[PDB]
Amino acid sequence: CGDFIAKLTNNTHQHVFDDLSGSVSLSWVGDSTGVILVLTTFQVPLVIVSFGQSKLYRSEDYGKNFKDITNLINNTFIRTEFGMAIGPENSGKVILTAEVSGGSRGGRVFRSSDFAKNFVQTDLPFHPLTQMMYSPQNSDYLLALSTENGLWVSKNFGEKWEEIHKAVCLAKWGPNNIIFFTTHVNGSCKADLGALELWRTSDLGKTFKTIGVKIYSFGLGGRFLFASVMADTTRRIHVSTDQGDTWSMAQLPSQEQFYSILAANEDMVFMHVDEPGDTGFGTIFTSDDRGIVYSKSLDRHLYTTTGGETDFTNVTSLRGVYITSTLSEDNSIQSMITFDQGGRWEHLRKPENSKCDKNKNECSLHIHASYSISQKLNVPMAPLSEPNAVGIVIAHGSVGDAISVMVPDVYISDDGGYSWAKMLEGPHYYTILDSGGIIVAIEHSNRPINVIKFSTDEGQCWQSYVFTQEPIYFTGLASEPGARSMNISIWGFTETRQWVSYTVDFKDILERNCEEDDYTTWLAHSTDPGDYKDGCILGYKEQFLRLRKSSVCQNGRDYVVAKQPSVCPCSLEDFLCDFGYFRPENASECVEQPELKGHELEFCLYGKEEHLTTNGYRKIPGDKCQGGMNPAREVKDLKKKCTSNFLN
Amino acid sequence: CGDFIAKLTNNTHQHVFDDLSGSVSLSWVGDSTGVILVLTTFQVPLVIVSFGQSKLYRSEDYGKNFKDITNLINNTFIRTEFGMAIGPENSGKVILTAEVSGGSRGGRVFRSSDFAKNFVQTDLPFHPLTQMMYSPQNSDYLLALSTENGLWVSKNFGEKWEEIHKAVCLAKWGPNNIIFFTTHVNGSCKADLGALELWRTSDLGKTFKTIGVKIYSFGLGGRFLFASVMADTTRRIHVSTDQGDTWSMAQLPSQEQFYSILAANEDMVFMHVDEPGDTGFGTIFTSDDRGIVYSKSLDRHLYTTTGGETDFTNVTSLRGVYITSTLSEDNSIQSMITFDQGGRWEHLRKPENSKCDKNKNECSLHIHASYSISQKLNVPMAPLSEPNAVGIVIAHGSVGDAISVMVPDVYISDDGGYSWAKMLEGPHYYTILDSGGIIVAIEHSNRPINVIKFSTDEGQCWQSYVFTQEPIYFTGLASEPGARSMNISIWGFTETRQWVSYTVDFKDILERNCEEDDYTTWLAHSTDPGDYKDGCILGYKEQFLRLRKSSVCQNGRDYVVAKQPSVCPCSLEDFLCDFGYFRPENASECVEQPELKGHELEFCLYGKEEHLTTNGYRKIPGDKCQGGMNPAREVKDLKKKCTSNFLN
Ligand SMILES: *[C@@H]1O[C@H](CO)[C@@H](O[C@@H]2O[C@H](CO)[C@@H](O[C@@H]3O[C@H](CO)[C@@H](O)[C@H](O)[C@@H]3O)[C@H](O)[C@H]2NC(C)=O)[C@H](O)[C@H]1NC(C)=O
Ligand SMILES: *[C@@H]1O[C@H](CO)[C@@H](O[C@@H]2O[C@H](CO)[C@@H](O[C@@H]3O[C@H](CO)[C@@H](O)[C@H](O)[C@@H]3O)[C@H](O)[C@H]2NC(C)=O)[C@H](O)[C@H]1NC(C)=O
Ligand SMILES: *[C@@H]1O[C@H](CO)[C@@H](O[C@@H]2O[C@H](CO)[C@@H](O[C@@H]3O[C@H](CO)[C@@H](O)[C@H](O)[C@@H]3O)[C@H](O)[C@H]2NC(C)=O)[C@H](O)[C@H]1NC(C)=O
Ligand SMILES: *[C@@H]1O[C@H](CO)[C@@H](O[C@@H]2O[C@H](CO)[C@@H](O[C@@H]3O[C@H](CO)[C@@H](O)[C@H](O)[C@@H]3O)[C@H](O)[C@H]2NC(C)=O)[C@H](O)[C@H]1NC(C)=O
Ligand SMILES: *[C@@H]1O[C@H](CO)[C@@H](O)[C@H](O)[C@H]1NC(C)=O
Ligand SMILES: *[C@@H]1O[C@H](CO)[C@@H](O)[C@H](O)[C@H]1NC(C)=O
Repeated sequence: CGDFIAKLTNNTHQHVFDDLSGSVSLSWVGDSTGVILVLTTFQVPLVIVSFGQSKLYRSEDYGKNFKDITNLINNTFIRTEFGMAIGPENSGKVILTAEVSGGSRGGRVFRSSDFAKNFVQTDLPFHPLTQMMYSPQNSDYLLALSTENGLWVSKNFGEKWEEIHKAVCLAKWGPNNIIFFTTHVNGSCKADLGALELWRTSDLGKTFKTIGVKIYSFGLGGRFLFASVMADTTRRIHVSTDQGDTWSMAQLPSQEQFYSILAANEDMVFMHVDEPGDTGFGTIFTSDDRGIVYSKSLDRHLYTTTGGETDFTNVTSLRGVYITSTLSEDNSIQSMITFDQGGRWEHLRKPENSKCDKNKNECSLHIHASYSISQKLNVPMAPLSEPNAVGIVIAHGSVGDAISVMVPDVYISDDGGYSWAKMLEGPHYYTILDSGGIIVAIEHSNRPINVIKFSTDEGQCWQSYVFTQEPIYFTGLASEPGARSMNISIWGFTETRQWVSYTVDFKDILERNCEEDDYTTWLAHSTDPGDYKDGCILGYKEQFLRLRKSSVCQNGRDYVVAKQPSVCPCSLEDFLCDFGYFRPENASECVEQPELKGHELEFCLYGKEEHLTTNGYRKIPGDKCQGGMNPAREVKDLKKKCTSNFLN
Repeated sequence: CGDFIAKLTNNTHQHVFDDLSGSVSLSWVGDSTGVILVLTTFQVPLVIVSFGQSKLYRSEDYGKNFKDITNLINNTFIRTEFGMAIGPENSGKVILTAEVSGGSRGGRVFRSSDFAKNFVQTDLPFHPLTQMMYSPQNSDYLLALSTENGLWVSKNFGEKWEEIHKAVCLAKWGPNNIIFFTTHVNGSCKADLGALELWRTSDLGKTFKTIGVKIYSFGLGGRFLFASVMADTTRRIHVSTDQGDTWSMAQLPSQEQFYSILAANEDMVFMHVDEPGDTGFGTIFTSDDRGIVYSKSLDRHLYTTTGGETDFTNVTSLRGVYITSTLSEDNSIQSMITFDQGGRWEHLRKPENSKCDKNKNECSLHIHASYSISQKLNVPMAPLSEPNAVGIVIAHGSVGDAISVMVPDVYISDDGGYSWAKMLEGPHYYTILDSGGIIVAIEHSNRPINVIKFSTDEGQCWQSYVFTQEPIYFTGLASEPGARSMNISIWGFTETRQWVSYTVDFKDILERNCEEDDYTTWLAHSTDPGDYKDGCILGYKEQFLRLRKSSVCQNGRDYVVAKQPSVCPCSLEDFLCDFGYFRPENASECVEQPELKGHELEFCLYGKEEHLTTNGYRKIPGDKCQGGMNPAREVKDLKKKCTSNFLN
């Protein structure tokens, strides 16, 4: 790689908080408002009334000075489990949900509509079981669940509440202020698992519509509405794209299996299926634009026995990139990555400049996510990435040795995960701001720390800055919202403990705007060899930018050239495997599954028996390729009517 | 209350361990053998083959010096989940279960029959899924479950392994070397919940017997065998006292409720039943000497929604004493204690000399146990008691303030939980040795520590001793086994971390034997007023001893006078409430349940319809009172045969 102190010392702002008990929370509120709220919270069970008092501080000068405003919430306290209830980014809505320290017949909330500058008190006609839920369509609409399983809505932002149903088990918002929720009759929700009923409301609670029966669970994802249904006993999954008017059971090749949705968009659906026997690993399947017909996409996917957590991450810094973790035939764990939205996975390339090279399964990079947390491994954070920071991925990774599993390191990718480099030794808390101009990490240890590690050139070069002469036990790291933000907030405590917050500003470090000479063009990776598809991602070609090495300048432009997307010709990577086909390890072409050979491929689609005839290729939902490779397929109707639905 | 340093500094033995990875475990092996093992373990998923090496140190001088014996276990490693497998106290058996560092087709064990002084290496014909399991009747027999759900046994202390059944979900030893397990057929055990089968072997695996069908789960306790059965769907609990030859369904007063067993011994059985509605509280029922006929004992019993953990605790330091935590009418958590084996519960007396006196529910002592851990409160250890140390109880407690909940304190009872006293500020790890003569505790914090707190007068006076000028981060505290043990072991590390263990010996502190002038007589508490039953516990009267205040002497005698138990006359406290009756709050007499008044009390006992007629009193199983109060009851047979069994 290859003065910076005075730039940060003049912009390091400290503030000490005295006599704080319990857990300490800190949240910037909105973009470029200077509002930071610090909140004391306490771990108290939900059905218990306890005596306690939450301290509440508000800054309006970007972490310089804080004003105690606890008088606003006198005689109340905030559960850690709840915390704050911030709304959308530019909505200025902030709710604080609390309980009356003496106890009351109802909860008490503090609603702000001006980025926490002025609050009004409103007492609740119930005890809230779960936090407030904003409608994504309308910040003024709110709902939450009572401790008596009652569903409460407000049309005027928590001022006037109305109870709309009394037997509710779960409730989640939908598009256009539609609310879905399960209900029952006999006893408890835990008792009537498999006999619930799924309802829908288009009128905030005026009218209802029962969309389903014999329900075990439900959930949302992208343009899909999911519901697990029990026929008696066995359990099967159904999907609807029309907010529950019409359903169809999901169709898989190859009983008594357990299902799990991994993600979903406006395009497709990732579903994981445990291998019979509950062996510890399963199979991922991918759906079409309707989310009905599923095909094998990745074998031997690890999941935690208790919980089902998986290393599956949606890499936000590159479209159509997902990384997960799988079990090799030698029973060594491997990180897999797809660049074509689950069309074809590839082993994660070992990191350059780290020649481990003994055993072959050894020295492979494993990236740590939700499975690795679940196995109680020393991983402070999941893989982090921001949409604005194209190509930048930061995560925790390990070599094939049990010593490196106990002490993971921080790796950085600049190309959506194609190439990796160990950048920090040992675990760290990281965050991304400035649209990727600034990368800040902070060591995670049992000893007090006082070292900020940051990076201005997309993680390629790092530098350390001691922000205080008094090391503090680390507690939290918050970044200011905004694409061009340069303000962070670190808080912790000393040793009766004394909390303290430092607001560091990178204004004087990044004062010069970057010119075109500080950027360097680079294309995304394409699994298909040759230049003819170099940079093609689901049929679109886009050129990218990147900060040079040791670049210390403020970016004002987006990393996409925004010239024009040129359409690429269709190739293998632009197609998923069809129903009954899969791609074997390291392989590029799809082949029929062994157990289905010589048998007629049949499935059931919206109460119809359908016969499939393919070359084994299905266009990727969302792929925009044209011309080139064009594998055919046909879906003809049959005679039988079949039964593809277990609800009405 | 009202020199001690030289007595401990000369007896503090430090040993430094260099270059250790992973978790560190430390254990004494046997009574007065001076064998201490130290083991390195690693957090690796069970299904993964990883490369690793577990370090292993033996001391045979009670902690003074340790010999690295890792070469005994070269090229293997031990999982943290497995740790050691120590047999019975005086058996001398030690197993070390490990996996081959490269991966293998079996595990590999290291067996020792001589208090860990010599080990033999044996390879397993299977990957162990669960740790080894000794038979309580014969320490030579072991058994274990393989990763392929294979049940394996050994009649010759893990030397020769034999697979006796291949579809085993769970298996558990029994009296006289009998083995219980569950089997299935279709798919996984997770898929055959409610369709399992319960089997039994008296011949270590030669002969089998299917004792129950349609099984959900099962367990052992005291002289009872339990088994949750599914009817279709609904779930009911069955009990058998004859190792599974004849069963009966449990009989409760007052559908689709969730059952749980709390404890059970050679006399009676404690059951918890979630209130319909999964409201976060339930109701405790006790049985008779046959484990069938249940009767309300404590209402509004708190349980954790996810997992069902409760605060129930068996004060093994006093016969007939148990403590748990209930939800008052004021939604405040309260500790409730019984001194008559669940016959009549009483609020836990607030501590003296701590005149908190604001609110009535406030200043109530809440004792933290399993429910409080489930709720993730800052509680390092549960209540601790030793049957050798009569009356001694130590645990973690709180006032009704949310601040005090966050930082619990440690309280002490010398009278079996009748009276309590705040003795230490803040959470601590604590432990008991010398049969109550020495009580040691260690601060629980983020900062490294170097201070031991100990007490030589059964918790009444305390004293600190700084055992090292090099503070260390705390990890573990172990005592030497024995009735008169005086050696402890403290281990932790500095900051690449460096582990270190200190063996402190209280020989020079307790050199003078206690005479009779150092003891003071005291009787146990009896709920019934008056002296005529003062000291009566389930019909037996026994006088107790106690060390005076500020007593620093070595006890050589047991705290029970062992004169002779005099039988007490029967009173209320010596009777449980009958079927359909209960004792209300603060109340002494049993009354019929409201919903059963005017209705004929009927239940079903071993396929018989039985009609009950009582005054509402049932002799306590194990109560030895004679004469005095004698409430009658009658159980007459009827005409109907009824159906009290779902397993054939
Ligand atoms: C990131 O941090 C910088 C601080 O280095 C923030 O800049 C601060 O912006 C406020 C806006 O209120 C400045 O206060 C005043 O704004 C009024 C607007 O009428 C203006 O007339 C005054 O002259 C003054 O600028 C504040 O001075 C400025 N900070 C410093 C240290 O000067 C910035 O807003 C933060 N967040 C981002 C970039 O979103
Ligand atoms: C998986 O991650 C990718 C990026 O990692 C996510 O892709 C992003 O999806 C969102 C919503 O589909 C897109 O937002 C867009 O907002 C504009 C605002 O005007 C709107 O007009 C568009 O209709 C769309 O909603 C976003 O552009 C897109 N990212 C990129 C790079 O294009 C994806 O949603 C994540 N989850 C999946 C695939 O389920
Ligand atoms: C832990 O406590 C024990 C007592 O509970 C201390 O006892 C030590 O025991 C050993 C024997 O294992 C004594 O050594 C000798 O035993 C032989 C017989 O084999 C005998 O002929 C000798 O006369 C002698 O007794 C040793 O003396 C004894 N230690 C002391 C200080 O007397 C043990 O020392 C305690 N742990 C620590 C770390 O001090
Ligand atoms: C609460 O703790 C007490 C501690 O005593 C539990 O144990 C019961 O204790 C007595 C005395 O130790 C046991 O005596 C038995 O002695 C015979 C021979 O004299 C022996 O064969 C037995 O194996 C046993 O040691 C009694 O059986 C024991 N209960 C059990 C589980 O065996 C009491 O069980 C605990 N609370 C409950 C109600 O579970
Ligand atoms: C696939 O390629 C990887 C290296 O990229 C190699 O370790 C593995 O053995 C190959 N597997 C097969 C089945 O070809
Ligand atoms: C029971 O006694 C406790 C104090 O031991 C008291 O606080 C409570 O109000 C009493 N309740 C009833 C119903 O008598």
